[PDB]
Amino acid sequence: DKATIPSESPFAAAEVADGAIVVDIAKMKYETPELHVKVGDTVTWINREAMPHNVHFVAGVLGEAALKGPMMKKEQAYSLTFTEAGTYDYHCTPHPFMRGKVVVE
Repeated sequence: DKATIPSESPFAAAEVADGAIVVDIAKMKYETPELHVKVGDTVTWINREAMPHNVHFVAGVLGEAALKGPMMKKEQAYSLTFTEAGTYDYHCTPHPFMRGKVVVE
């Protein structure tokens, strides 16, 4: 797999790590749709709105299986540590018009 998951469950926005690379989700959009990060970095998405959202990577992108992350309620967060360079597209499972990518370099 090309990503590690620190927490399987969503956690509170207050519990996000100090040096965290945060992508906010608000107004039915990932606020930074193209994020450039380097190998070994942890990206944390935080849902800032009441409608639940997640990140979903289809099969073969971060691993053999799809990684359909947990639904994040308002002010919940979810992290992924990227371990291999490449371009990783993702969408929100209930709202597939929400699309973004992480470019790990």
